[PDB]
Amino acid sequence: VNSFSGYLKLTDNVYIKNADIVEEAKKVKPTVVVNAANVYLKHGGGVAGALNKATNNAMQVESDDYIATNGPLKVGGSCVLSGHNLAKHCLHVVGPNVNKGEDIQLLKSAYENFNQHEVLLAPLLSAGIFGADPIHSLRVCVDTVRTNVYLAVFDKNLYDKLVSSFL
Ligand SMILES: Cc1cc(Br)ccc1[C@@H](CC(=O)O)NC(=O)c1ncnc2[nH]ccc12
Repeated sequence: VNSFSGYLKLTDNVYIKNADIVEEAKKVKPTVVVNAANVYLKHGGGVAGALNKATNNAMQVESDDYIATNGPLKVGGSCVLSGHNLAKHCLHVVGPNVNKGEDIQLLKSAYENFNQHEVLLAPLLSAGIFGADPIHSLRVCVDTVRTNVYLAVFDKNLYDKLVSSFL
């Protein structure tokens, strides 16, 4: 039993809710919140910008130190950093950005990172400003993630389409 409330169940292990992931995180304080990161951990916009803003830029400060030490992530890769005031940990996951020409086959590799965590709050990877088809992102999620994932979809119109078209 967990504290995630109001989700629709899509599969044994995948759940979905129309919610602002920022407000959802501040409410549940999950062990892991997933960020839709880029390889430089520059949290300028989209979900990343919103999460970082909610941490008063502390996420960005921590991220800049991470990159200075370790260099950029791989597309499809991830790192675990602090969740600040939002969660215990933030799993920064880099889905392919279609508006950068990056291989969509990398989306499966990106979702595989979720399997290292028993329960996560997450956005749809490569969706939004990353330019991929969110219906496709949801299919890859369900077919790749085996751990318990609670998906927050900010756009109500998109949420209804995802639910109504889900096979
Ligand atoms: C823009 C974008 C970029 C990538 Br990459 C991946 C998903 C998205 C969209 C897709 C959607 O509408 O769900 N989501 C969010 O921006 C989002 N999701 C949940 N809580 C949030 N709070 C503030 C923003 C926010």
